[PDB]
Amino acid sequence: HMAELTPILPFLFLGNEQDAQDLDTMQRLNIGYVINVTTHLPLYHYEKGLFNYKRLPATDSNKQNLRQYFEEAFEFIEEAHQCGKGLLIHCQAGVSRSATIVIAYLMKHTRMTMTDAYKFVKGKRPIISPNLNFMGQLLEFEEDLNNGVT
Ligand SMILES: CC(C)(C)C(=O)CSc1ncc2c(n1)-c1cccnc1CC2
Repeated sequence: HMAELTPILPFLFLGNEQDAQDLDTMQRLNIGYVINVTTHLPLYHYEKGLFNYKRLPATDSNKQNLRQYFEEAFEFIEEAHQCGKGLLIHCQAGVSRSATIVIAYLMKHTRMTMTDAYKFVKGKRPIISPNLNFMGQLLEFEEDLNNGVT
């Protein structure tokens, strides 16, 4: 597999589970942190002691709450940021879970509207599968940011 570790920001990369298995590319991009946004995929390289792994144990379903993990993900992204290392956030094909988290990060920490952040991510990673539940959670999150509640 030819991994596509999509650079959203200089240190923030988006990919699927085949991308997350490409050890050589991950090391070449100075990635030091991995967020696995799934309940069931391996921490593929855990036993090599190369990356700081975090699991956000979410399914790609119409009932899954991802909003509950946003702040945890943001803190870990800021750790990689301040450490000068890259972070890969991934789930499965179509990246619905990991792209939602990236979009939320852009909204809160780079002052983007939800629509602009979605279009920004889709401009770099053209295939993003729909999850209407996650769309609604981004919309509630946008409303909360605009009301100063988060
Ligand atoms: C939530 C997630 C990122 C997994 C997706 O569902 C991607 S697919 C898709 N399809 C149609 C729309 C949107 N996303 C969408 C998302 C955010 C803001 N505005 C839109 C406009 C309609």
